[PDB]
Amino acid sequence: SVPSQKTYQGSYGFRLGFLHSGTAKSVTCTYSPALNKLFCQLAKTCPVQLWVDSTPPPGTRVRAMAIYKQSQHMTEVVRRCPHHERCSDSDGLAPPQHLIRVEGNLRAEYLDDRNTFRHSVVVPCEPPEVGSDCTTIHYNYMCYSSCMGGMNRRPILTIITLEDSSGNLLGRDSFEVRVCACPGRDRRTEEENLRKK
Ligand SMILES: Nc1cc(C(F)(F)F)cc(Br)c1N
Ligand SMILES: [Zn+2]
Repeated sequence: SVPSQKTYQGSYGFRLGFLHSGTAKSVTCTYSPALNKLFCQLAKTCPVQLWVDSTPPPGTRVRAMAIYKQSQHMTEVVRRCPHHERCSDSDGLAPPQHLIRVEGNLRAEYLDDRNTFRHSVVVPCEPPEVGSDCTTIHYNYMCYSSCMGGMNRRPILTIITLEDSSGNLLGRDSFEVRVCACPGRDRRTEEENLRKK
């Protein structure tokens, strides 16, 4: 009915990381630690770091799924709006209905859940690159938060789950997302609203 959003590092110490992109008017993606909220432009690269304390088993995967943040909307499937699901901006792999895409990974798989009808995109863990300390996945959000007939100004969360080869839970993290024209301005505004309040 409703996916859990409880943060869970699990045995491998799984958690997300975000770049420090700032809040200039020109910024296309920016993360607010105080709000735990990502602000991004439509269909632009959102780099999300995946951190672990130890390497999970071969066959481990990382899934992304959106849900509505407000409880009274949480049972509604988050999907692209009636305009964007029809605008033929297919990358050849993502179904046109899916809000969240993975960029530049030919091993990405897109799931329409047969029971819940929710959408998700999942990628397989690969051996850690030599010299690096984390891995980065690049997501795209394919509707504005404001899209009528879709998210319709309702806030969403992205839930990132670390899964074993059967789909069982190994780890979980999450963040709010606003897809908007001016992420820098909106992050500054919402952080100011938080400070005042
Ligand atoms: N090496 C690696 C580690 C992780 C983890 F989520 F475990 F951090 C996710 C991915 Br995708 C890769 N490729
Ligand atoms: Zn839309």
